[PDB]
Amino acid sequence: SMNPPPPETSNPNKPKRQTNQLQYLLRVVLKTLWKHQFAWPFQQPVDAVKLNLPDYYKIIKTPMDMGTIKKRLENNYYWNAQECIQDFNTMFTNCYIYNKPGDDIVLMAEALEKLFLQKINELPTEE
Ligand SMILES: CC[C@@H]1C(=O)N(C)c2cnc(Nc3ccc(C(=O)NC4CCN(C)CC4)cc3OC)nc2N1C1CCCC1
Repeated sequence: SMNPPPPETSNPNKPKRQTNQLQYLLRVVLKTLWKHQFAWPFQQPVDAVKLNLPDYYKIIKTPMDMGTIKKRLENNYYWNAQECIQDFNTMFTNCYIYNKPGDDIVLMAEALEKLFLQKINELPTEE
């Protein structure tokens, strides 16, 4: 309140490469998390105006969400799987910083994180 613009998702200046890890992150990791029962609050940027939380972007200076992550993968924005994994981690950490521990939103993030960590453990060897 006001809302910032959403995170950048494309840069045609950035070099691009398709790898088996980035593919997996899109087609497996993002897809499985997106479809989870608890995914819906994490599918787009926090609208702090709509939610009437004017402090949200006073506290969270590195917002991230799965809608942004989806687009960055589509746009070949990431050179490395680690860049993408960091964005997921940022999304979770933001939720943990902003919200009271144990609140339902935190439990929802925790569940998605547990699933994300399981999929990351199965990240294919770079080929
Ligand atoms: C930004 C803080 C935190 C967070 O970290 N994320 C990511 C977040 C992302 N998106 C949402 N979204 C919504 C949250 C609540 C509602 C909603 O309609 N709540 C009803 C209000 C009336 N009540 C009788 C029934 C419940 C709708 C939402 O989006 C349309 N909430 C989030 N929260 C929550 C904000 C309030 C709890 C914590």
